[PDB]
Amino acid sequence: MIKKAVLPVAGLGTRFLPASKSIPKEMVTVVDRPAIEYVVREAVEAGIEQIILVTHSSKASIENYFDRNFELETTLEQKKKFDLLAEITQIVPEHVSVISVRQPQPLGLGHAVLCAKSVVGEDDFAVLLPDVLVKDGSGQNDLSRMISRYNSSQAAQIMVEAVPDHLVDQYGIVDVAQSPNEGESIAMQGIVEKPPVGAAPSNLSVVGRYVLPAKIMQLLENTPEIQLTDAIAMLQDTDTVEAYRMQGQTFDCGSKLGYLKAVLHYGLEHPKLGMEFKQLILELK
Amino acid sequence: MIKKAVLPVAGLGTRFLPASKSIPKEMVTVVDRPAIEYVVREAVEAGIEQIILVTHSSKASIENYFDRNFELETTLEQKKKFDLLAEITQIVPEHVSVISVRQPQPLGLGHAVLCAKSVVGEDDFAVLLPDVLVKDGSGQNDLSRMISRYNSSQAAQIMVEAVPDHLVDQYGIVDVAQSPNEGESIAMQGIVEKPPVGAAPSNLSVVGRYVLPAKIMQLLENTPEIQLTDAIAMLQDTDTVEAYRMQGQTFDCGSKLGYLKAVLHYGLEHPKLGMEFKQLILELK
Amino acid sequence: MIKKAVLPVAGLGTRFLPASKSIPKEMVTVVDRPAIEYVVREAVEAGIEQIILVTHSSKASIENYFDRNFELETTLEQKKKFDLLAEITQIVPEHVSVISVRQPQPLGLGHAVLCAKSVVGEDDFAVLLPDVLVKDGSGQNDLSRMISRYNSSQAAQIMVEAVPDHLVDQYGIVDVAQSPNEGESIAMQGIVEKPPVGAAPSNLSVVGRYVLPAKIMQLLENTPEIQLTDAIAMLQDTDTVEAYRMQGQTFDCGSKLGYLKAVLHYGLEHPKLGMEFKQLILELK
Amino acid sequence: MIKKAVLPVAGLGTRFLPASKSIPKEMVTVVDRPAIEYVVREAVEAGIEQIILVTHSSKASIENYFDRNFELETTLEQKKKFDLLAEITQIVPEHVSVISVRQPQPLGLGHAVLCAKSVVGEDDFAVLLPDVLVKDGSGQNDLSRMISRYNSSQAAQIMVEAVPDHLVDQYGIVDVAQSPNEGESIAMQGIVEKPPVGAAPSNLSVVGRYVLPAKIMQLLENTPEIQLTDAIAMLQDTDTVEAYRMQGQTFDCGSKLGYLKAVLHYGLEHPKLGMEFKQLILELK
Repeated sequence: MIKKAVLPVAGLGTRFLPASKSIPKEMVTVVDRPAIEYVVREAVEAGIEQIILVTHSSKASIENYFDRNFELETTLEQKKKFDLLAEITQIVPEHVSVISVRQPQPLGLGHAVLCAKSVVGEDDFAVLLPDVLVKDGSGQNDLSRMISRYNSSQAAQIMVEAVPDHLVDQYGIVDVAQSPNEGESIAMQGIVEKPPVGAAPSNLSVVGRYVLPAKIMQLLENTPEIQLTDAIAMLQDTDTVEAYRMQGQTFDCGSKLGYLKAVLHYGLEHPKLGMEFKQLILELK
Repeated sequence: MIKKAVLPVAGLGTRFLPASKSIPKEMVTVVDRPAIEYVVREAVEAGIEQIILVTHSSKASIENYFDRNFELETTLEQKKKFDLLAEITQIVPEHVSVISVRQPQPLGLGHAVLCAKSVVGEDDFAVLLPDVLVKDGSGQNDLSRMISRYNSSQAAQIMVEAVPDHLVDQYGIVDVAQSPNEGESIAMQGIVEKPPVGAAPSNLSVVGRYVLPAKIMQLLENTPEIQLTDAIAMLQDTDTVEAYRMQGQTFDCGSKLGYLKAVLHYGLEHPKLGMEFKQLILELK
Repeated sequence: MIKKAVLPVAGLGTRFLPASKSIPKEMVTVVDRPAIEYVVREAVEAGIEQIILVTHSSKASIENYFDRNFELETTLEQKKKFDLLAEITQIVPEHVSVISVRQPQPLGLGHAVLCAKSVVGEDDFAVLLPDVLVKDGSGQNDLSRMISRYNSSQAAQIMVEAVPDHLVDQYGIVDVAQSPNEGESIAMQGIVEKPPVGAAPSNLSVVGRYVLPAKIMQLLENTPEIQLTDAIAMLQDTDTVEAYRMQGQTFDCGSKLGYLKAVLHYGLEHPKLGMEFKQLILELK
Repeated sequence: MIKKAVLPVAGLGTRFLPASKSIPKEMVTVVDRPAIEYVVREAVEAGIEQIILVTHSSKASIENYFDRNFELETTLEQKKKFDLLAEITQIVPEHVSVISVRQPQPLGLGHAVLCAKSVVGEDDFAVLLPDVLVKDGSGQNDLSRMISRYNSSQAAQIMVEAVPDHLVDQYGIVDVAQSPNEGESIAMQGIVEKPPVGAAPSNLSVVGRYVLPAKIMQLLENTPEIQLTDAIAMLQDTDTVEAYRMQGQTFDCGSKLGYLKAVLHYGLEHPKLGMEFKQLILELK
C-alpha cells in the first residue's frame, strides 16, 4: 500500500555545526553508524521499498552509504574480514531501491517534498525528517502503526508526541479536540508554530513523520519559503487530517544535546556494545 | 625548531567500519566535531605551523574542514548566526598551514612518512597517528614535552604508555632497560610488534606519536611495503633513540569502545554541554 | 505518452582513457559543453520530462551539471556576467526533473536498465546510451520520430543506421527482411553481435536508442552480464519489435576518433563559434 | 637549482563556463587528456620535481588525476588492457611529487603564490598559469630557456610574447626599452595592466610563466586582495627583473577559441590520432 518515503536531506546542517561543516548532518555517527541508517532502517521495517532522498550537491556520502564500494570491499576480503564485508554489503534489503533528486535551492521542507513530485507520481507516500530518530521498544514501530491507520482511514497522518506543558513554545503543536491514546489517531484542524506556554491548543508536538496523499504535490505548487503546514491546511478543505500519537521515543540529532542523548540511549541498547558501554559510564565515578 | 607534523590519514579504517564506510574515520563525530580536530589541535598547542596530511582520494572532507566553505559561511551570515560562523572559520590560527600529499598505495606507516619527504625537506618533524586521541590535564601536552626532550637530547622520541601485562600481545613494545617516569624519556634498543605475553621487554606500548630527524627519510628508502620501526632500528646504528613515556591519557578512536570512551570523557568536559551532558548521564542508570 | 528516459552512465570510461581517468566520460567537453548535455537536450526535445541517470559513486559531476551551484552563480553576479548566469541556471526546462539511482556493480547495460525499475514503474520508457551523440539536421530528431512510431505501433523500437558493408563486423546488426526507409520502422527478429563481413543479416547497426515497454524489467530479471538484447529476444515471444532507421547522424564519443569527429562537426555548427572555428581550420594550411 | 613550481588552480573560470560548470576548467579535454597534463608535462620537461597546486575545494579531480585510481586500474587488469593501464599509472615520473594547499578565497594570483609560502620555503621557484598552454617545436621548452636565464643572471624572469598593436588593450604589457629576440631576456622597469591602445611601453604581453626568488613571498605580505605585478615592482627596488621573450606558441584554454585552436594543433600532431585526425579534417570542407 505505502511503498515510497521522501527523506528531505538537503539542509547545510547549521545546527550541529562544527560536526556538519564538511560532512552531512545525516552522516554524523551515532554509536557506530551514521544517523541516516536509523531512519532508513525505520522506513524499511514499516514496509517502505523506495527511499527518495531529496539532496544537496554536498551530500554524496549519503548516497555512497547505500551503494557498494569496490576498494573498501577488496580491502575487507584481503584481510579476510568476511563477516564485516557481509554487513557493509547489505545495509538495505534486495527489494529496496535508494533514489536521488536535488533540491536546487534551500527553500524549505514543502519545496523539498515538491522536488520529489516526478518520483512520487500518483502514489501516497511517507515523509521522514532524518534529523529525528524514533526508538520503538514495542516490536512494531510508530511509522508502521501510522501507515496502517492511513491505509484504514485514507486520512493524512501527522506523527505527534506529548511534551511537558512548560516547554510547548519549542514546537509546532497540533490543534485537536482531545489528545488520542498513544499509538492512536484523532482528527486535527491545524498546527501552531511555537505557541506561548499560556496558549497552546494541546501538548502534542509535530515530530517529522507524515503519510500524505499525492494530492499534496499540487497543493505545494499553490501555497501562498513553501510551507508544508499550509499545504496540509489546504488539504483540510477536501480531506480529513489526523494526528497520530507515538508510542515510542524521539531524539533530535539536529541539536547537539539531543544528539548526545541518542548516543547514550542507542549506545546502551547496542546488541554488541551495550553492556561494555554501561561499564564505561559507571567507571565515570 | 619542530614546525612540521606528518598526519598519515590515507588508511580506509575497516576497524570503525560502518561509521567510516562513506566518510573518513578521521571525520568521525566526537561530541560536536570530527576526531581529526583534536589531533591538529594537539599539534598546534605544541608549536606546529605546517600540518602535512598524507592522504587518500576519498579524504577531501578532511582538507575541506581546514578550508573555508563559501555557501555555508554566506547561508550563516544572511541567517545572522555569527557565534556559529566563528566555530567554522577559525579552526586553526592564520599562520598554521594545512598541505596534502597522496599516499598512492596502502604500504604502511613508513611508506606514508616517506610520501612527505619533498615537504619535510631538511627539517626535523613530528608524526601523529590521528586514530589515537591524547588528552592532557597538565597544561603542557605530551607532544610538547616530547618536542622539548628532542630539542634538548637531539634523540629521536617514541611516545609510549604502560599496558596491562596480559595485552602486550596487542601493541608495539619498546625494548627498554627500566620504565622511565611519567613525563620523561630513556634510551631504547628497538620495538617488538606484538611480543607474546611471555616474552615482552617492557609493558610500554608505542602510542602513535614520534619526533624524528629528516635523515629517517633516507633510511626509509632502504628498509629490509615499508615499516617505520625498521627505519628506527637503522637510525639506532648511529644515533640515540629514546622512549618518551606520556603523562596524558589515550583513546583509540579506531576501536568502537575507545571511540565511545572519547565521547564520554571529552563530552563531560565540553565547556557548554559539559554540565547538560553530565546531567543526561545521571538521568539514565 | 513517453515521458521517462533511462541514461545508463555508470561505466568507468575505459575507452577514452586518459580523459575519463578522473572525470566522467559523460563530462568530456565537446566544443564548449560536456557530451551528456547533447543527449539530455535530444531527450527533452522529444518530450522527455524525467531524466533517469543510472550512475556510479564517481559520477557526481553529472548530477552537479543539472543542479544549481551557489558559489558559481554569486561569482557570475559579482562580475555582472548576467547573460551567462541565465544560461547556466536553466540548462534544462522547469518541467524536467533529473533523477539518480546507482548501478551497485558494473554488470552491463541490461543490469543498468533493471536498476531503474522502481523509478520506471508501469511506464513505457526510452533508453539513451550517452557515449553516442545524434545530430538531427531535419528539425524533428530521430528519438521523437521513433517515440511516435512506438505510440502508434505499441511495438518496441531499436534505433539503427546503415553502415558500410565491409565494416559490419564492428556493430550489433539487426535481423530484418528488408531495410526500412530512413525515419521508418520494420519488424526485426534479432540482433547479431559483430557478424563476419561475409555473413551479416543486414547493414543496419544498433545505435543505442530504445523505446521499450515496462514489461522489459521482468524480462531483465529472468535473462539466462545481464544482456538487454536477449531481454528483447524474450519480448519477441509476446510482442512485435521493430527496427527504426535514423534520418540523422551518430558520433561515438566513447572512442577517441569519433570524439574528435563530433568536436569537428558540432564545432562547425556552433551558432556562436561555427564561422570563427571554420577560419581556424582553414589557417591549418 | 629550480625544482619547485606553483600552479595556481583555485579559480572557478567563468570564462570557459558551460564546460567548466561541474568539472575544473583545468580538467577540460584537449584531444584525449585534461589541459593540466600539458602544463605539468611542460614543468617536468624543464626539471621540476614538486608541482605545488594552489587549489579550491571543488578541484579534487586535479589531484586524483596525478594519484592512482584503484577500481579503474583493477577493472583494466581483470579486463586484460595494459596499454591503457600504462596511460593512467605513469602520468609523472616516480620522483615528481604533487602537493596541494587551499587558496581559501579568490584574492588574485599574488594571494595564490603567497598560499605556497610554507612549501616554497627558501627555494627559488617557477609559476605556471594552467589556463595557458605553451607548445615548443624546438626541443628546449620556453620554461627551460627561462630557467637557464634565471640561474645565469639571478634576475627574476617574466615570460612574454608580442601581440598585435590593437590588442595591447587586453594584457599586462612589460615596460621594456627594446624587444628582446625570440629566446632571450632583457631588463624591465614594470608591467602595465591593459594600457590603452595609444600608451603601451611595448607589444610584449605577460603570458603567465614566471621564475621568482623566495623573497617575493615577503614582498607579497606587504603589497599596496594581493597583486603579483606590485610585488614584482617592489623587487625592482633592489634586484634586476628581466622580460624573457618566448620562442614557443600559446593557447589561452580559458577562451572558447584558444581552446579549439589547442584541440586542432595538439591533435594534428598526436602520435596515433594525428594522421586519422588530419584525415577527418580533409573529409569536411
